[PDB]
Amino acid sequence: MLSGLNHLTLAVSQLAPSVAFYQQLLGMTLHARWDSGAYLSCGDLWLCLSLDPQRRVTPPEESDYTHYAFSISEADFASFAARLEAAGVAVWKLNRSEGASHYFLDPDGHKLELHVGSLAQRLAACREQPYKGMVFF
Amino acid sequence: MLSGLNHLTLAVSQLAPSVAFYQQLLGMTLHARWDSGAYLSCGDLWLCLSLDPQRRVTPPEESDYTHYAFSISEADFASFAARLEAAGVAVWKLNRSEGASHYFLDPDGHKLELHVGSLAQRLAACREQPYKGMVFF
Ligand SMILES: *Sc1ncccc1C(=N)N
Ligand SMILES: [Mn+2]
Ligand SMILES: [Mn+2]
Repeated sequence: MLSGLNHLTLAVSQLAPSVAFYQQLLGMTLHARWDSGAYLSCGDLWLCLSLDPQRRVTPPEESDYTHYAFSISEADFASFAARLEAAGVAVWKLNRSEGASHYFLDPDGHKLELHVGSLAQRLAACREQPYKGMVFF
Repeated sequence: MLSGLNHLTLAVSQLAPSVAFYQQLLGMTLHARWDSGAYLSCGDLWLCLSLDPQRRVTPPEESDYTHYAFSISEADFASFAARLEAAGVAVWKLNRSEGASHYFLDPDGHKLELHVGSLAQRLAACREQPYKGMVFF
């Protein structure tokens, strides 16, 4: 029986700028770094950065919608999004925001998101404004 | 401040086989589906499948090391891996690292993993035999 996410591993092209991004800019906790990777945490999330020469810096128009969203509180959302824009972080665009969300890219073009709200909250909101063809179980 | 992972979204090329894989084969809970996506949960993981015409069915040799690991207990690991092998799920790597891991592909070539063990367990193993260049914080 699967019980949740154990870890998320991102391939990165250059280790030092990626550690800097996740630790200095996003505030994650750095536990360990070595010649080919790093271990960070963000609450319960175990994040591994893995140096991979096969990682390409990929423009958002030519990668698919696979993305990783991090939780932030309603009180902190706007000020955190503002700090990312002030730091020059690149954005990516989608037809429609998933509620209160900010979409941004990491140095290698991984698609990230800040989002306020849980699954239960999204289900309740979607009952009032459903996607086309939506069915609830 | 970020508090954890909010959700993981995977781009899929065909919704029905992806729902069958995550719900029926992997045992995740299906909460809602619509014409272009689905919401599932796996413990405290919120997984979104999003139908994306940009998604290519990608061979493992053509994608990088980015991958997503799910938690499972040691007691359940072998029988779960046997289930995947009976269903014909492809393996993209052999484990050679701390602890039990099984590395398998989704129908679109997303790289998945079953892993037993926590970050703390990994850090303790690394303190005993640190990787090349390893520094702890
Ligand atoms: S599912 C949903 N919930 C709340 C607001 C908008 C939407 C939507 N895009 N249908
Ligand atoms: Mn999202
Ligand atoms: Mn892994």
